[PDB]
Amino acid sequence: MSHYKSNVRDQVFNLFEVFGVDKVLGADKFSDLDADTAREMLTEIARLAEGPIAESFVEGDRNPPVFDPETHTVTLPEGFKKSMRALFDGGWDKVGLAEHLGGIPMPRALQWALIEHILGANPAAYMYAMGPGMSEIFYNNGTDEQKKWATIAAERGWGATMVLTEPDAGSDVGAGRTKAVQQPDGTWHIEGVKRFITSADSDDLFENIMHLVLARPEGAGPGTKGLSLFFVPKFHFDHETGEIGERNGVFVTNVEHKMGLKVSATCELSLGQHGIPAVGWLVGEVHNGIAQMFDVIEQARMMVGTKAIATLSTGYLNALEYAKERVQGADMTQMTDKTAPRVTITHHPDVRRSLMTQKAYAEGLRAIYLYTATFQDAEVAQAVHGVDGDLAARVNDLLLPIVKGFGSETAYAKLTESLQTLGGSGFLQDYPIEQYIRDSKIDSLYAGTTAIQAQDFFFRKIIRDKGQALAYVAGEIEQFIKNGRLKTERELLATALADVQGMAASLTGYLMAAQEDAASIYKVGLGSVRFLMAVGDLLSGWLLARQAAVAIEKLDAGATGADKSFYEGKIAAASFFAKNMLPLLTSTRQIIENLDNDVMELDEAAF
Amino acid sequence: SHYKSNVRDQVFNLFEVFGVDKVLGADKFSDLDADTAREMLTEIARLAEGPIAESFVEGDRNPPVFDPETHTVTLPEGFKKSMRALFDGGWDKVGLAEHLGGIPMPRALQWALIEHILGANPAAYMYAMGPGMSEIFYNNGTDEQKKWATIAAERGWGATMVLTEPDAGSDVGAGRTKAVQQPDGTWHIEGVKRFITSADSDDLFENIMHLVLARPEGAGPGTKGLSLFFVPKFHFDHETGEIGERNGVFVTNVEHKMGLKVSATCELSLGQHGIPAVGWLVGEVHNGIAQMFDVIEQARMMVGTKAIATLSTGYLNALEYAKERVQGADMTQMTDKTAPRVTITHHPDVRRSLMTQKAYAEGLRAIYLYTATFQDAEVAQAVHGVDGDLAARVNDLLLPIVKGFGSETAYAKLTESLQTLGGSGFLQDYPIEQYIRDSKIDSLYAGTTAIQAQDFFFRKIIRDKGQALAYVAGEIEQFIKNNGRLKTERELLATALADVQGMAASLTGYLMAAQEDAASIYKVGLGSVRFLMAVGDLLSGWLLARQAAVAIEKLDAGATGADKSFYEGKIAAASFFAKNMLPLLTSTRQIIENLDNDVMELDEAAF
Ligand SMILES: Cc1cc2nc3c(=O)[nH]c(=O)nc-3n(C[C@H](O)[C@H](O)[C@H](O)COP(=O)(O)OP(=O)(O)OC[C@H]3O[C@@H](n4cnc5c(N)ncnc54)[C@H](O)[C@@H]3O)c2cc1C
Ligand SMILES: Cc1cc2nc3c(=O)[nH]c(=O)nc-3n(C[C@H](O)[C@H](O)[C@H](O)COP(=O)(O)OP(=O)(O)OC[C@H]3O[C@@H](n4cnc5c(N)ncnc54)[C@H](O)[C@@H]3O)c2cc1C
Repeated sequence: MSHYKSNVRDQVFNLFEVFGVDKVLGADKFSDLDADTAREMLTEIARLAEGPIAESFVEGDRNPPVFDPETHTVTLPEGFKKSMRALFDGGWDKVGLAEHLGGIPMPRALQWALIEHILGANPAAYMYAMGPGMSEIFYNNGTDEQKKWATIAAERGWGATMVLTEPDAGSDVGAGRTKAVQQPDGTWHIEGVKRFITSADSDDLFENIMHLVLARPEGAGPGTKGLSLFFVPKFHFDHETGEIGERNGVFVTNVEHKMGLKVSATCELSLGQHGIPAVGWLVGEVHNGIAQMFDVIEQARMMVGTKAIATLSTGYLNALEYAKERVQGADMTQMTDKTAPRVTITHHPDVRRSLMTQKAYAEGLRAIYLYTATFQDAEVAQAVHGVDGDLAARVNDLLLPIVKGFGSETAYAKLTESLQTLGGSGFLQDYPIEQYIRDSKIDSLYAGTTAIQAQDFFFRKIIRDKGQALAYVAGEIEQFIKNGRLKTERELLATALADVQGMAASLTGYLMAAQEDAASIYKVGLGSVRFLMAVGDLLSGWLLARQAAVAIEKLDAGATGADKSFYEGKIAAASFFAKNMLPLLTSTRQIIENLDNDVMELDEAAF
Repeated sequence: SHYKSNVRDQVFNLFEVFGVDKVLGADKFSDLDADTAREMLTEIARLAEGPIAESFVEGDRNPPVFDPETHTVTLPEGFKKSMRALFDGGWDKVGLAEHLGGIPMPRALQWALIEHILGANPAAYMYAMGPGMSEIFYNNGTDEQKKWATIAAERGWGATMVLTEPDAGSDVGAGRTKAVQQPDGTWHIEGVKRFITSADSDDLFENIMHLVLARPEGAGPGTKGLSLFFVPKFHFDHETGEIGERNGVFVTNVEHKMGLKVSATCELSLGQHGIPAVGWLVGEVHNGIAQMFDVIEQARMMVGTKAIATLSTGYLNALEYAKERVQGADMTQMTDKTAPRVTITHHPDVRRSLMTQKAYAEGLRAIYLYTATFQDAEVAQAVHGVDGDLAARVNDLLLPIVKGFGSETAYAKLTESLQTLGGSGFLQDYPIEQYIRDSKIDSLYAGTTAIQAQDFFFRKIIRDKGQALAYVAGEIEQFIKNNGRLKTERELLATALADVQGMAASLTGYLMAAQEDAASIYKVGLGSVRFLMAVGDLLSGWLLARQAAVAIEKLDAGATGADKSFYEGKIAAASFFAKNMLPLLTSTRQIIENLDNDVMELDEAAF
């Protein structure tokens, strides 16, 4: 069929057999959504993704968007706009939207499992469809008058953008210089140039676009604390009826030529530089921009991580389907017999190693993002984990840089195995894996680079958190370890947990010693990404082992057929991951315990 | 001007580390002195940075176009202009035998010259491999064929190596292309080959020599049944070289690839269009796979050198960017939002990234130059004291490291180069995303990584009775045993050497056990690629530490200015690599000692 190979079976296994999200379906906020309906929804969007959404995956890359300087707009290929219409006509741009905005209430864990299919089939389509979800964030942060506009925006299906980055302010958001000047009538004129804005124009997909723009009010202080957030629509509109009016002064000036994700128009966006003002409205009529915008950034980070996992998963399943059919070579037990029967390449040890590496990381990463999503609803976290609202929020905050940072790095790296499995044919555009790789490279960059994820994770989600979220997670791992068929896995998991605990202690030592020896802090920066990755590997190993424990129970109860094969695969993946990935964490701990500042003291001219 | 060269590091290796200048001016190199060698390096580096690199982008953005009715390819004009610059300077005859018009030189100098073309526009070197392939044909040919080879080299004919078929890629012995003997002693070749690099090349050359593997009718199966045939694109006058009637060998497709787009990669039909593909049996003997491996060995050396050349220019591009990009405050002032902004080389993670890129690019450069010092009997005797037989076995041992470890390592570390640019790294405006796409092929053609690692263990270690490996290990041991300023590095290397020796013993143990239980051989297959990569890391760490020892001597003697910075960087790279890369080999050794056949016994349905 299409390039996109979905895995609803593994999602449902996670949601129901492992995490128990069906326990909240039919109760309270989710009163009107039962387990059967959730399963039917996953299967339906999976078919939508495999069908009309994936249909234009190739076309969007080979026939990419075009910037028109005559009109300061972008044109999109027709096949991709047809996919977008299939998304909208199904109501899938309102997934997890609040009920009062027209949404269907559902757990976030189910919401992200549905979105995974769009991100695997054509991820730019989800990104253009994030409008209603950003209208809800504007709603939540807006005044009572502004809530009227956000309602109109969600119901009319307007596109939306998040507008932070500038040529000199990317990782350092607080260096932004885009200015806001208050007008007599209480509106603001926004002046500046922003860069790398996703969906900054989107052809004729929508009747309006809501730009959510960070800018510095005249006279405000420096840094992120001086930034405010503004509602800047593409077109002015009647604040009561929604009728579209005159063009507002916010114009795309260029579309970037990118390695991949080409059908997502990434634009330079000029505010008030083309002869008419860019009118903006202060969100919430309060000056609190970076806090307001981080509601958007957290959702973007969850999306990027789920996108990376979705893409590895279809890369893996493409590579597996190819390997089952490709005949090449004799069995290794007959390698000296030049007349031995030829075999399919799943018989070769390096190919099985490659495939099990792909499988274990794809399924480990799916479990991580779904686990993370179970802390995103207070009700779900209470029902399935027994944790209250405050702890759930901190655990979610701890896990987000894992989903994003560890997810984005891992998926791109393991797609290398997916392509390798095809041999020379993996280098061809005829197969989708090389586009997967190119489309995935961006995941380690936007919504914050990997280094910024790792820094947030250690400084903010652990040190500032006083270790409460991390201690909670480590305690759940310890409980699994303490508890026969998984004795070896639990022993390897205990070594990996202690390794992560040693890393956290060394890094905390380097940070605390910085009070008296300032340069000590550099060793924290030197170790931070390796630490983030180690925690991801530990979490992957633990959740796979938990899945294997469930699979053992289902096999013992008499699973047969396709169920039995699925469950046997979980036991094999958990055991492979514990024996081949986890032990490397011991060497990484010892490396982190011996970090020094030599590389920091070296003259720049010696590189 | 994407290409950034590093002649200084090449000369450091050639003259200060390995002493290749000891043979310059003596014996085979009596008319090439060290001053001339250095001038050639500067000359081709300048040509590479200018006219060759000039069409690097053009070749990818405006790629070759196939006419299926003429069976020819059109190359973009800028790329052919770059090719003519290469020809006009004699750079398709680097290292060519003197009697064919070449300049005699050590292979180590020859590959250092070629590195620049491969960094600037690697497909240009690949199109220019004709005269080197003519020399192989000369070496394997009859007296009469030697006359044709001389013509082809003098006239600069292009050439191809023609092995692969849809069903015979890694399993070369499965090829079905046929050879039908004619009464006059020529052969008619009949079949369809695929993925053939340069099988047409527009009007670059007046002829192409296709070197084609085919199975004489009635010959046995496997590679042993194959013969090698000289199959010219055009018939020609065997006395004068005058081009004659078109021979029956026609391109019937050109692949759409992830990268290396300007290298036409062709389906090649022999005897399918009503015109015989006349072939001449090479050397008039039936010995095809052994003759073709002369070609395959040069191709594997080229691919490895290509990967390293590309990582080197990716690193230097990233370093130059990081030197100029201002972003964020120093980590010692991260809480102070009025602190001065700093260039990103001040950040710990960026220094970690850049030193990771530096150490791997420079360790890899040392590996291929080290390898090349064993490719001439006279160099191996003069610089290492080893006789010709051992030199050949050591070169044989190191080739899969150059190819397999070079290709895997360069692609993976270019991820760090791209990351250093931030979001800009995802733009086609900078060359790193094309470096990545162009590099992905390196783990696939001239034999996949898995085939490299299987060759490395079974043929270059086991069949060699360990003699080459024992020689290399003994040199590493001698370095470790010999200032105490590299004490920590030598301890770390001693651990890494014992780790690699332990890996080799475990895998050898599994092979011995397969005498009793055939399936034990699968453990060799499971561990073979990780073993090959471990030996690569070990060699990188040792050779960098050797470079550091030389650099310490040069600093002690009183180096100043740019020299001093260069040498300081060598010490820092060797120390960083020993402390951050080498220790992981301990965990990999433990992982290899515990491999099992669970993943081989798993039902294929469970994946
Ligand atoms: C850009 C490009 C240019 C090329 N140029 C040329 C050229 O000029 N001349 C030429 O002759 N060929 C050329 N090739 C062919 C190239 O060498 C083959 O692609 C390569 O040898 C792999 O063969 P295959 O593609 O059929 O993959 P396969 O052999 O089908 O391999 C598929 C997968 O199975 C694995 N596998 C296969 N057999 C084994 C085994 N016994 N044990 C373990 N794992 C195994 C592989 O490692 C890989 O992961 C080119 C290919 C490309 C992509
Ligand atoms: C495809 C794409 C879409 C995008 N879409 C949007 C969008 O819709 N909205 C939006 O606002 N932005 C968007 N961006 C911008 C994106 O978030 C930035 O590219 C990203 O935050 C990195 O900033 P930069 O590109 O300026 O890199 P830089 O900040 O210049 O980073 C360069 C390098 O320095 C490192 N570095 C920087 N600061 C530090 C530090 N303090 N400590 C350690 N290392 C550091 C980085 O990790 C990186 O390796 C998009 C970018 C891309 C590529």
